[PDB]
Amino acid sequence: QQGLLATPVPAHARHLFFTLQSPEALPAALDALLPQVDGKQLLLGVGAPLAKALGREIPGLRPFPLLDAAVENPSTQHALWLWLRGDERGDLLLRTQALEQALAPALSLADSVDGFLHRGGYDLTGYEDGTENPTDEEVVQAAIAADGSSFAAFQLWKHDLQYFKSLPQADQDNIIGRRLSDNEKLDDAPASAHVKRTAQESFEPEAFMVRRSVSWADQRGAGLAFVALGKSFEAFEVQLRRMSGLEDGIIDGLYRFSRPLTGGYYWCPPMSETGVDLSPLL
Amino acid sequence: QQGLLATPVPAHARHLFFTLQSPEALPAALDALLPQVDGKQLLLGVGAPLAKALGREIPGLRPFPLLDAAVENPSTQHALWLWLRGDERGDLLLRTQALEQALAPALSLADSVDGFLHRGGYDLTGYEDGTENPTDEEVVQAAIAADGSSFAAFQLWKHDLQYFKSLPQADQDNIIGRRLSDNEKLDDAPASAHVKRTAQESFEPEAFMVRRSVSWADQRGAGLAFVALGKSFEAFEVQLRRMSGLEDGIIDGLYRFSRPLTGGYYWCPPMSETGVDLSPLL
Amino acid sequence: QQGLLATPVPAHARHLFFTLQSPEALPAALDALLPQVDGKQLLLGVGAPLAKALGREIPGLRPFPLLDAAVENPSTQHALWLWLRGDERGDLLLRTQALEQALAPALSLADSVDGFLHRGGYDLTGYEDGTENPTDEEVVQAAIAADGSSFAAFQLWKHDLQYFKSLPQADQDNIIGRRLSDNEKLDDAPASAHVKRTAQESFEPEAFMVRRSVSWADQRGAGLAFVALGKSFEAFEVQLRRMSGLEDGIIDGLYRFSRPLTGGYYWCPPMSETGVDLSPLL
Amino acid sequence: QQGLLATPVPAHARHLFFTLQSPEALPAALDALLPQVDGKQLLLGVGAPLAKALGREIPGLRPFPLLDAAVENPSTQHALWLWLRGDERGDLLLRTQALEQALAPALSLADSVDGFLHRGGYDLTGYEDGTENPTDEEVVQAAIAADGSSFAAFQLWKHDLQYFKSLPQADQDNIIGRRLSDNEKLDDAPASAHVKRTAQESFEPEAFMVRRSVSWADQRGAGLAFVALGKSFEAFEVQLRRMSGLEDGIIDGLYRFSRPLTGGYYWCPPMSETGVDLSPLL
Ligand code: HEM
Ligand code: HEM
Ligand code: HEM
Ligand code: HEM
Repeated sequence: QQGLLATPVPAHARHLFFTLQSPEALPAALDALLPQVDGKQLLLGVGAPLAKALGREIPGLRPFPLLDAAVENPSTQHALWLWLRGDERGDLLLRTQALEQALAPALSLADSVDGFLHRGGYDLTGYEDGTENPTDEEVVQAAIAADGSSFAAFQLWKHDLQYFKSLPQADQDNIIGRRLSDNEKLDDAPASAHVKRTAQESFEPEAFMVRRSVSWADQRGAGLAFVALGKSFEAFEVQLRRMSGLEDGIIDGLYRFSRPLTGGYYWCPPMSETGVDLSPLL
Repeated sequence: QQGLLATPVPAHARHLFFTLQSPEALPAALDALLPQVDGKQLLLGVGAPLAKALGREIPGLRPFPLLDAAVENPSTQHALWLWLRGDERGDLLLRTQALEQALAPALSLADSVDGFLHRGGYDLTGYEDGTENPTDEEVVQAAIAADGSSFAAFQLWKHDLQYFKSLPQADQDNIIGRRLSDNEKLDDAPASAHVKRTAQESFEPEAFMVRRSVSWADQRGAGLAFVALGKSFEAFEVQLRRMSGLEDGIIDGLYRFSRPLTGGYYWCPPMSETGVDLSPLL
Repeated sequence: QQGLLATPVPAHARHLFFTLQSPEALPAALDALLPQVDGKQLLLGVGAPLAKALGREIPGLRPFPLLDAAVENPSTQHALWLWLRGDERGDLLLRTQALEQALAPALSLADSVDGFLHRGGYDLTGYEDGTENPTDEEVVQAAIAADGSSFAAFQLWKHDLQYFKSLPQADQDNIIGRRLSDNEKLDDAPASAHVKRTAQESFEPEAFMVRRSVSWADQRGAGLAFVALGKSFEAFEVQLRRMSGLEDGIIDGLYRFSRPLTGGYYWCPPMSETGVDLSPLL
Repeated sequence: QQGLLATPVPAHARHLFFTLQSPEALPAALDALLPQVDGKQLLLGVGAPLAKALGREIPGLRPFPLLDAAVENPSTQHALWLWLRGDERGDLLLRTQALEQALAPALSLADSVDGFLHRGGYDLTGYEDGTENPTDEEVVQAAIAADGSSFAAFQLWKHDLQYFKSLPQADQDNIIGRRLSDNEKLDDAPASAHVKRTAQESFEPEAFMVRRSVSWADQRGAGLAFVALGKSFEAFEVQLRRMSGLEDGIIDGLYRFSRPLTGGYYWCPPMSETGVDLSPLL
């Protein structure tokens, strides 16, 4: 298993997404990338088109779903995902440039996210995200599968901070479901509150998930880079359909000030005694 | 019917895409937008989430499909599409700013494309696109349905012009399927050639489509804003699955230098005697 | 003389600015650029640092001035200026990419402007700019010097169209100095009106200038790409100091909704019988 | 005196630059800005156009100079400079948005720089900048004037890291003047080496300066946000003219891979017992 759960998470992150355009050059790119995948500073996630391009099908791996709902959750599935973690923001910028060159011409950089951990684990709106994460011994049970693989879901949410912060504090709390002044759950908030929509125990058959989100800021705006780890995509997909109003006509309140710009499913390979284990994909 | 087929197409275009975030303000936005939808200078297309948000389901309208293939065709379905056509590039920039304000706060601008018709109907690579479009009397038959509605598919393709133009002229012709020097079909080009993949008569049960694409240039790069009109999405979707290698393991050659950045299905409402006919959606 | 005065001006323009960073490669770049400088589709202007890097000083050529005033006129002097004119917007985008490669590594692209002529010669605010340009036989007298050279001043003004158009029509007319409804001069507009500040006959010793501005739109916003030709920079510099409030404490009204982002002086070489004449610079 | 010299410098910075466009609203903006200027987390610097707009002239304050040289040092003088320092990158992004709103409509944001201290005080090229800064007791003598004011010079340098790092390590060391492997001065490096050009003791009449630069990364690229404090601009201006080749025809080697994009002079007001002292400007 990689270090998708190590605490504390470094102060900065960098999410890279690549499109496979020259498959004949892929062996040369993998021979220079895999010796660097340590699982702690550089994490790897295989996307559905990369498995499909190699003809081998990975169990549980599939593209980001298409949700015919009243809210827009885009499916921007890419072939490869590189998760860079580190305290030095400049070192992550230098390494992503080195990774971008070593992967060409097989993989072209399709998306990049300059992430940072805001106030140890707070969203830019001030609300502490990650409060209801499973305990340190429940995390491995909920995020890791049998082989040691994890199935991660990424979503780049763009916030309208000027609009959300202009609303009264009661309206902001009813959207999140928690008080900003003390992080206490509003037990009588509307069912459209985010914590009401995503109450992990409210889903009768489904289980929990391990979130590893960070904040971001670009020319595209700012918001939260949502990361959800789990032994399968079932925990995340039942949540997103619940938030989108598919389980019942109630739409999550987050969609009033924030909307996801990207979305993808990526299978995180296990860590063997010799680097990252991509043997099932050969 | 709107003016989706009028010839000649103006020298400039502007494609606007909106996300519905404040549905309570939608009646105020529609009362200022619909009197402007003339069908010739301003065209309208309803997206699946907009029909789903109103509870009324439009026959044939559905989100952009998810294609589990070795190539990436993103599904960036939005709620509303505004197609602006005109010869004055500055007038289209002034009008999109006026449309952006009149639609707030019900609809927020999610995507915008500054389009232009390059050399009367040529792609930036120099290849004449639109040669095999149906004749002027076959267009209405292939693009318009029974009621007068059309089902359009939009895709923002980003070109790597520095890479495509660096290849030898024979390699460039084998990717397109036509000679650049005379627009003649290479009858012995690989089946992965774009004209070989999209031979409208090669699809045994399916029909044709009416393309109305234009070129674009942004900070995101440059390429082709692909527009495909038809009486249904069946003509376009069978083409894209063919290009993606789903019908047979042959992937279109366009994916070696170009990749789509967006993708959406939009139902174009008919034109009654009093403006645009959105009666089925009420 | 080049074609800096040809009427009508093409519907699109492209202004390229280069910084000289590898001077040892300059001879290789000039041998591929000068055979293309026709004066009509591709115009050239030498900047002060390029003349200073070659040790030869051109009479009249100097960097864009520094105006210690209450308004900001930046001095973004570059080494080389390429003025591309043409009706096909896509052809100008393809040619600037070819010019960018042929000039490397001697000259790196420092700035680029995608310009268009709005409504034949109107500013995005609707006001017709170029009404008081000298007549077709006075233009050569006011723009061309003895040898056939012209001294051009470039300024990239960024408009706040949302603010200017929100003001009442009387306030907008008092800023420009002309009525928007009929392009008639407001003889009792404040002296801070743009036409009052730039009345070419109000400058007692100075002469006129020939303007060749176009509109632009970028990720930086939109506005006017101001071009002022003349037999010397004296006509333009006395205007800008007048607008900045240096001649008298009255500041031009344009600075309330627009501000220049760049600024540079460039000497346009004459056209001999064999291409562009850069002989004085050798 | 403000906290322009406090050690250690926080891990992140944010430089904001404003243009005065609505001077009638300036009193309302100052009454909300000055109570926040603490000198440690929020620093303030007055530009020449702001002093000129108020009619009061500050001794020593003048716009960024115009250097007629073979290299381009732009003069992008603005009216107001806000220097935000803090360890939380997200808090600086939230505060710059609050400062941007409280300053409107008097001051519009003209430029913004998201800065970070790379590896405690290293440039993105790996070279330790700030080694030859004056000692902790020489800093106040070299940076602070009689009243407690400081005169700062800002320059946004954009690096070509892909080009500088492609050169051999000996070429990179000859440009900087120090070995990358041990930060030791190359006593026989060319006079065009940056440390050879900027040897603080080589300037016979002039003194030293206190640098407080940080690294940056934007859509414009990446590089160093150069900050030079001093009791006057004489120390910095004699350096820049030396680097530009004005003192002798030797041009600094930094201009081969990096070029400044902005440039401005700003007078830092002293700190009285009641906030920032802007009394001379009234
Ligand atoms: C803009 C996007 C998002 C924001 C601002 C956000 C913010 C928050 C906040 C502040 C909390 C409260 C912390 C806690 O109760 O532990 C929370 C809880 C949670 N969120 Fe999100 N979140 C976002 C996206 C998502 C998405 C898309 C999902 C799932 C598809 C998700 C899943 C969860 C879960 C499972 C919880 C735990 C709540 C509980 O167990 O009671 N989050 N989120
Ligand atoms: C970067 C994207 C694209 C480029 C550069 C491009 C370019 C071209 C060119 C140069 C032709 C030859 C003109 C002709 O034979 O009429 C052509 C034909 C055609 N294209 Fe595309 N195209 C693109 C995307 C698409 C897509 C995504 C589809 C369908 C899903 C499509 C459908 C067609 C069809 C139906 C034809 C007619 C070919 C025939 O009937 O023989 N195009 N395209
Ligand atoms: C945002 C920037 C600018 C805008 C929107 C603008 C717009 C206009 C307009 C609408 C006119 C009236 C047309 C006419 O009277 O011929 C005009 C006139 C003129 N402008 Fe500008 N202009 C700008 C910048 C400048 C600058 C910076 C200068 C000189 C330094 C300049 C020089 C002139 C001159 C000489 C005239 C002729 C007025 C006369 O002779 O009565 N323009 N401008
Ligand atoms: C891209 C821009 C720049 C880079 C990468 C850079 C980098 C460096 C480095 C690595 C050093 C060696 C550290 C040391 O000796 O203390 C240095 C020294 C120095 N730099 Fe820069 N610098 C830049 C811009 C400037 C500018 C524009 C100036 C002045 C106008 C300046 C003034 C100095 C001074 C005074 C020293 C001290 C050298 C000595 O006293 O021996 N720097 N710089």
